[PDB]
Amino acid sequence: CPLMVKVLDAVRGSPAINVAVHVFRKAADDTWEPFASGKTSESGELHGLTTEEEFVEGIYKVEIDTKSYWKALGISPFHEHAEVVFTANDSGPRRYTIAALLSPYSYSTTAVVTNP
Amino acid sequence: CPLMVKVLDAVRGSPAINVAVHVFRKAADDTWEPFASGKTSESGELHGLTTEEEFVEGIYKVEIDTKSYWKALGISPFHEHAEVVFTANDSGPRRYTIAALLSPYSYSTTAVVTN
Amino acid sequence: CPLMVKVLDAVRGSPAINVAVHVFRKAADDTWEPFASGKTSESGELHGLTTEEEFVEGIYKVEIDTKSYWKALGISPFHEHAEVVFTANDSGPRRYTIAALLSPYSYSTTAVVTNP
Amino acid sequence: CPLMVKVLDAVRGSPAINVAVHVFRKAADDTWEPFASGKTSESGELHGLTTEEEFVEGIYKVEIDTKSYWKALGISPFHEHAEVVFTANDSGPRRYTIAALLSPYSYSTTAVVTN
Repeated sequence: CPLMVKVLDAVRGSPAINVAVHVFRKAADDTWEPFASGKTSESGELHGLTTEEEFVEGIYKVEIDTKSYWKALGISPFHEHAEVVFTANDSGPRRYTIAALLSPYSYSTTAVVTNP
Repeated sequence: CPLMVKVLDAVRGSPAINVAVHVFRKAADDTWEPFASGKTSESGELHGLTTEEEFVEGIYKVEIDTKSYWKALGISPFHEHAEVVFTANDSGPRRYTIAALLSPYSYSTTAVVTN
Repeated sequence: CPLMVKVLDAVRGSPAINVAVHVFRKAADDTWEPFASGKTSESGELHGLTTEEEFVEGIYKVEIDTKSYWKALGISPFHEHAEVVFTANDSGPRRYTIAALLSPYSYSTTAVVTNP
Repeated sequence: CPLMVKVLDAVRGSPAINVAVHVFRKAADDTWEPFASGKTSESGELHGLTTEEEFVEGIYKVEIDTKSYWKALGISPFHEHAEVVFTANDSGPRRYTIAALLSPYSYSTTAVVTN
């Protein structure tokens, strides 16, 4: 699949499991249209979100529900979620892995982009 | 000023100067409404965004224009911008410092809430 | 293998390839004895550093040569290397993945520790 | 003070207070020799480590005792400490700020070199 998300927990040193992830694509009206969604696995990974055919060029938004994750763990986090916004496939099909590292009051996100 | 933003450049190891920052407050209509904005100083900081009496509880979004920042440096960036969405509560501490560390294909943000 | 290292390049959004990695283990004399070494692959990964039998409890140091990596790229980095020091296997055998994200003047490192 | 250290706590979203910091300078014997040390203040900062005339070019190691920091908070940490090794050059800018963001199983460090 061309879009993968990987989430890690910096407090426990483990993959962030069952984290809700919603992806949106900017429409002509500049509004965010639902594109795909899923939950991270036991390895903190989410695959099968889309296909090369469906994943056309556009501006995408990957919203990771970090809040529900921390609350489920008995922690009141700072952020509502982690949002990664980017232009995808504007120079041909690419493979994207959006990685996120979570902490109650902090998060980092990196993008690994390779050719198909 | 109960809300401050600090941005750093991880490629050049310096404060990220002249980065546009927009703050929004979630309205009852669930839409985002402009609240405050400015550009980071020579030290990569942005203060005087709001006042204690205007900064009421609610959900705020701090949008940092990282794409323009990198493009002015002649560097190809991945993200359109960096967005930090959070609920400001009177329960916890008073001052909110939103810090961001920038790289072309990566960014981290941390909140320092003190009294 | 019980010890894996993964390195990513935050400037190019790609795995950090051919990065030299040296691992050391603290001896009785508190000196660092060479334990294992390798280079990251095209996926920015390094496996086969050791075995569950050789990877006994102790204090280990994983030194990632970030300097040679950036210099080879025509960049004069700030750090000499990235050093991750930790106690391993003190409560039984564990699997460790030391992940590092590199930038010329910054790096972050996270540890993912799972059971065998 | 040409060398400053700033430490933040990513779990509690606050400055990391009272963290022991040791600085070392590489001697010709390749061994590490004590140079300066102290503990972060209430704002998580450590200044007055050295002076411009004592801070000559060379390889320095800034060792942050993160393990003790977490243990005092009753949190199990992964790292023994955080070590930042770098060469100080007169060529580039004057002031060196070593910033570190701490989490129990993760830490990031950034260098802000300014004039």
